[PDB]
Amino acid sequence: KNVKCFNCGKEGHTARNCRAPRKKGCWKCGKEGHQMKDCTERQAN
DNA sequence: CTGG
Ligand SMILES: [Zn+2]
Ligand SMILES: [Zn+2]
Repeated sequence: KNVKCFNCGKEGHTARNCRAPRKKGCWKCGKEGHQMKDCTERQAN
């Protein structure tokens, strides 16, 4: 879809789809033990 | 925009 992947960089898909290795922690937030949104990725408030 |  002409989108660069969060942790792989290659386009035509998204992080999870990319064959390359996945990020251990949250992509947007970094932390570990959850998805991307669940963690303080963007001031949950 | 896209999400594990
Ligand atoms: Zn990728
Ligand atoms: Zn996080």
